[PDB]
Amino acid sequence: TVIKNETGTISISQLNKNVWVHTELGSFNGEAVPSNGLVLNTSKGLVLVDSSWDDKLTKELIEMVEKKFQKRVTDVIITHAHADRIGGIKTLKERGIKAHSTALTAELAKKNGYEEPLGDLQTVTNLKFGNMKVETFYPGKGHTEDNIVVWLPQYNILVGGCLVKSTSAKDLGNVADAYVNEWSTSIENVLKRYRNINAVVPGHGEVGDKGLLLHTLDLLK
Ligand SMILES: [K+]
Ligand SMILES: [Zn+2]
Ligand SMILES: [Zn+2]
Repeated sequence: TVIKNETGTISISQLNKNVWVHTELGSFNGEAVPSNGLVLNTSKGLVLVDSSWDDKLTKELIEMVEKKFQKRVTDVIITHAHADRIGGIKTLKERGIKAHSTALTAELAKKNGYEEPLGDLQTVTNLKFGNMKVETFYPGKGHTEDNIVVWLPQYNILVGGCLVKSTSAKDLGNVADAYVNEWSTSIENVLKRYRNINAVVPGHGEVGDKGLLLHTLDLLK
């Protein structure tokens, strides 16, 4: 089950009853770089994992899901301070959408001249929205200093974010902000904490499984 905006620009694919992936194309010189997050359909509103590349996409994304599920976006979890995750933080703040992050992610956002998310997430934080349970986990440095994962214990679904490379990624990508000697250890910390995983969402590329974590480990060798 897959739904595109008017344009190609934005797509949502259904994973299960109350969980979808959101994907948006960012436009870079000779063109399209897609980015993924999650949409959680809860009894108390829509909760997103991550925003998008910029404000224009972020608005359009909110407006699509609010229309479709007939409820407001109330909360977003920002999983690190690069533009594909936090690009639409301005839109979030101005609409009264709570933007959750670790304090490190918030510090880095401010350092890079983005508006500040909440800095409310700890190394392990458990949230509940309606009946929907969500855990955030800081496994250590990898793709960036601050990168976190998100876990839906009710579905054993892991949002890997940009810590986790898709099967189509044949290299680590941009590592300016990365910690390639700790990234393996951070991935291992994810595998140790979540020992039975039903689906893994990478920050870019196709949805997979535990094999994506092993793919990323191979990529680090
Ligand atoms: K339950
Ligand atoms: Zn990133
Ligand atoms: Zn990314």
